[PDB]
Amino acid sequence: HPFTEIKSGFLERRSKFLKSYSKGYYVLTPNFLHEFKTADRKKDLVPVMSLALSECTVTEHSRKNSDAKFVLHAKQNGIIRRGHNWVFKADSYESMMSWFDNLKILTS
Amino acid sequence: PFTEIKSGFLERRSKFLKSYSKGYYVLTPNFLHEFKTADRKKDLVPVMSLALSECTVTEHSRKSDAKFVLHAKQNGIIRRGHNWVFKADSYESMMSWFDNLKILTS
Amino acid sequence: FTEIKSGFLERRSKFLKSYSKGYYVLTPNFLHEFKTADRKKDLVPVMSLALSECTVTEHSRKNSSDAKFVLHAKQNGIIRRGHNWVFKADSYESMMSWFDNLKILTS
Amino acid sequence: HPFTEIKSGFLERRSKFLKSYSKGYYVLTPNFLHEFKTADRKKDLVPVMSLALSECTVTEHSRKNSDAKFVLHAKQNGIIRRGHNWVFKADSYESMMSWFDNLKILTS
Ligand SMILES: O=P(O)(O)O[C@H]1[C@H](O)[C@@H](O)[C@H](O)[C@H](O)[C@@H]1O
Ligand SMILES: O=P(O)(O)O[C@H]1[C@H](O)[C@@H](O)[C@H](O)[C@H](O)[C@@H]1O
Ligand SMILES: O=P(O)(O)O[C@H]1[C@H](O)[C@@H](O)[C@H](O)[C@H](O)[C@@H]1O
Repeated sequence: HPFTEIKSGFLERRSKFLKSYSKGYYVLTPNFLHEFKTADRKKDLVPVMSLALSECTVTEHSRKNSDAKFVLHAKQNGIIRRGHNWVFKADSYESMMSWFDNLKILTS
Repeated sequence: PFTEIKSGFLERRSKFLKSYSKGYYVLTPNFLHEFKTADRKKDLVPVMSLALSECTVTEHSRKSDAKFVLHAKQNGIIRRGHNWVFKADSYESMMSWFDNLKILTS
Repeated sequence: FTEIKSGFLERRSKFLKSYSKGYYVLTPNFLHEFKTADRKKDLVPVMSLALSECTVTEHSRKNSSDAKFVLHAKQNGIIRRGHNWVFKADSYESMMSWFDNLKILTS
Repeated sequence: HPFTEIKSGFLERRSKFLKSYSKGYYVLTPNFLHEFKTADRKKDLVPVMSLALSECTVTEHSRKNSDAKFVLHAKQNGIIRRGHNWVFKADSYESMMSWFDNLKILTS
């Protein structure tokens, strides 16, 4: 089961409506940030959602001392309404910055 | 910064309805994605994404002579063991889809 | 081919005070130079400049050549640490496309 | 120092002329298989060579039970002469197959 993954791992996404974080298993490719319900990379291969990097940017992130959050901004209507913003939370500042920087270089 | 192998329109047959429906498909190293349209800037959410690691391509038309079969090895979008039939515009176009899919799903 | 931008740029030599032209391909990781734009037959970069080791500092203001920008080396690679290479595009508008992408990539 | 890495790790490349293996640190992106002298991802960033995937294929590999080798074939003149073949050796069959399958899906 090869896969052109640039980064993978669990992230929590804040829901503005549910007022809580939903954890998923995320996989970054050159085209999409995909969410899967689980990390079973051999069997769980229908994405919950696929966010097109061509129309997303990463804007802000936590300053080191949770300090492990970043914002993904939508430039066009898709999974996210144009102009709207999703907040992600990683395990640590360092992990967050790995996600942030990898996303940044694919969304310039 | 895209990474796509092939893109274009395909018709997918319904086994039960015995009819074809058309979509815009994008083949990447990981998925066969279907979109409603070819507008990569405004049509951003795949109708479905078929994981290649769970599929094989089995047969195709000989020189419509533009069909090929995608077989599901595991449950996903397609039930395990089932088969979806796609139709391109020409034999030559179909063979481009097939030859890439064959390598990707080996 | 996963690329952000491609096109011809002229690179100035500090000491020779002249420009030389190449075909550049900007990816998330590198600014690559090739001799030509033939991506099927010209396969080996003349040089590959790692973006994580660079920053872009200044660029020309619009004339209203206004098409230059500066790439600064933060570490020793193709360019010695602390040194600067100057590139020239065909227009201010083209230059700003290069600069704006580079600014984001090298932040 | 973010980087669009699909896979990275040490490989040994056989030299037909030196009659020996040369070890390098390899990084696979969607565009190239790069070799670096070392794994210092923060400082060693001039590739020793960059092999364009658009004109390479992977042809054969070892059968399990060294059984950790694969062949990279050149379709065009570049680092390798058109029609010529380079042999790589990984640490294990499993590692080799990870390299082989990741290369295969980027070179169809
Ligand atoms: O959206 P909810 O209600 O889940 O709020 C939380 C946050 O979004 C965090 O920044 C934060 O670190 C918190 O733990 C806080 O609970
Ligand atoms: O071409 P050289 O001389 O480098 O020979 C080697 C091999 O090609 C390997 O299969 C093998 O596992 C060996 O290590 C052997 O040295
Ligand atoms: O430039 P060097 O030789 O240091 O190569 C490294 C990389 O540039 C990384 O993407 C990567 O994740 C590596 O760790 C790899 O060592």
